[PDB]
Amino acid sequence: GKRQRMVMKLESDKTFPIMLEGKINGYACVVGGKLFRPMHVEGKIDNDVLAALKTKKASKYDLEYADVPQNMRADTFKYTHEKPQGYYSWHHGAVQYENGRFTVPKGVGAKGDSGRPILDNQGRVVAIVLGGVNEGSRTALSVVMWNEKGVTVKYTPENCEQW
Amino acid sequence: GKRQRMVMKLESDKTFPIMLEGKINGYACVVGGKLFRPMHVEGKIDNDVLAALKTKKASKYDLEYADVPQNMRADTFKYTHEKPQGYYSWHHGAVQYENGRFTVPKGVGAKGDSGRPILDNQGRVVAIVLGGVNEGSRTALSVVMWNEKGVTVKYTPENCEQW
Amino acid sequence: GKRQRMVMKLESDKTFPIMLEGKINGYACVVGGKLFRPMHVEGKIDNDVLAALKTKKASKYDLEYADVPQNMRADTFKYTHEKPQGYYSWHHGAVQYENGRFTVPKGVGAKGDSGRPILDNQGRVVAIVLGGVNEGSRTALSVVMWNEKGVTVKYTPENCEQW
Amino acid sequence: GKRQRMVMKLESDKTFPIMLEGKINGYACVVGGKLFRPMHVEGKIDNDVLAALKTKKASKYDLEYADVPQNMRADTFKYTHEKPQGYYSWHHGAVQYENGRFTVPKGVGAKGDSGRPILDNQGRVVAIVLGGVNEGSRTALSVVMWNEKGVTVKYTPENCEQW
Repeated sequence: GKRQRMVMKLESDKTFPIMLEGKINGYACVVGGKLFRPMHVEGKIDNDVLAALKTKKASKYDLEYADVPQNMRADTFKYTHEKPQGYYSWHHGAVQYENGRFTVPKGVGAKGDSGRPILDNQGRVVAIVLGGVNEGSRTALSVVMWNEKGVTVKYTPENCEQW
Repeated sequence: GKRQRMVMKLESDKTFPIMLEGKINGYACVVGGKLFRPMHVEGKIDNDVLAALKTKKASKYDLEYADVPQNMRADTFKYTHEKPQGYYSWHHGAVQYENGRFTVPKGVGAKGDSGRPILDNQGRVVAIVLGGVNEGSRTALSVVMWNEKGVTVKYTPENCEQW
Repeated sequence: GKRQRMVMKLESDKTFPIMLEGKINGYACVVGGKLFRPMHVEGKIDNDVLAALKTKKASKYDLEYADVPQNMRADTFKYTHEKPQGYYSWHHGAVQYENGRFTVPKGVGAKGDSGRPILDNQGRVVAIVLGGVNEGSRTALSVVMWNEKGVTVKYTPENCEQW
Repeated sequence: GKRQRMVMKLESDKTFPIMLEGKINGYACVVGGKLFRPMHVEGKIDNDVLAALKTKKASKYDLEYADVPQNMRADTFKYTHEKPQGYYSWHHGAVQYENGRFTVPKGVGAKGDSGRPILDNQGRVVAIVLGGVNEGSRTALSVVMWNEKGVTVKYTPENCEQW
């Protein structure tokens, strides 16, 4: 109920969709002065400022990143590495964090909702949704996250389908 | 209030947008049996009749022009050269004509609203908006117009940005 | 009235419009387990299932035509060889059938009107509209249809327009 | 629900389940004075007299025909060849017969319900269900039946699964 409204209030201005002949196939992320955007989502950036840049690539970690200018670094997402197990907020409701794995209940999940960040009860991004795999009743996510040392860890289960 | 409604009633059928993969970047003008369309706005004409033609180019004046057929010349805009100083109607409200210069108050003006004609209190096109430059609080326009002799004069201030 | 509403209920499920860049150019019909598409209409079928299927062409009868997948075979239209004189249904009102000629009262029928299946007093397709000509105060059509033997028959009046 | 009562009250005397380890795999049908049993169903006949027989094989039509003793020739299904279009009465409700094909609405039809007869509004067997394939919202059936000449005909749709 109110969780989706809080997601729409937090991700209103900072989330920009990716257009491809009128089709919405992905979402970029503006956090820490960086613009995260995946490889398989191909299209034009809806924002005029973020589209006229050059994104350095990382095909192993499946991420394109760039440098957000200084006049927009204050209006970004927050990020942290301290995460316990339990529940977190996602755009379609809740997501479970168990044994270092993000799980989403079924019914939701198609092609197009790639790049949506995972939020917490405070308002900090803990993961970035990149892919998903159907596991019985409860699907698992293939995402990226950080740690205490500062190494971007990409978690990928078996036989995932890119969204 | 009612000025925008009069602009929408006058520019309903005669104004056709320019599409580029679903994005509206410019507007052509059908006046005097001629189809005015700028250089920097690139895309396909939404009208089926106006798209299957050949437009003669003028890069110095920044105008492509063509010949509207006789079955559509009655449903065009009006044009004149007699203009006093003061106020005129524009799609986002009012525009000031002072010292032979068109000025628009700030807050409005982005990439995409190029080619909108400037109307008067009677319903005649006096100028065609091509570009704009931010001057203090009140922006100036880089437009084209006519005169009593019949020479198309292009007015361009310093350091303009094309829209 | 009443006749057009059940036709809208049928066309919402099985008649699929094509996707030109901003508009609709034609309508793919799914009848008997064989997808039909007119040739002069160019674009993309709205379903991603019906888009990937490669079509065979029949230039004498102006129709691309491929085979529909096995799940979709029950959810197709039905076709009838026997048509008596009188009144049949169509998306734009009613259509007269007289001396083997599907004719329509004028004012309707233009570009983007192609592949619309002419239904009957039961809900079965008897013809597929490909265009027509204005025969005075009442326009006739250029349809393909079927006969008792199982032979696709195309009728076309003089100087028809590919709608 | 009234037709299903008729089917159950006619199957209570003349239909025998083929049990393997107690689990139902198929149904022997005693129609017209001759025992019928499909090939791929494994198990034994529930009736003790019918289980001690020498069923002659017929591997093409997926049937194992036998003969009925003379004291049991009156306790058989009656049958016919006459089959106009419309509805017939299966074990789970109704079954549509259109264009020479028996179709059931989906969901029902799994491993075990094979060999069940299809009845008419008089109480005569017109088909014996062997298998079928799910064509989306409706399941076509692979049955054997008869004709006016007195010839056993098997119909088989594409990619049918043996039930």
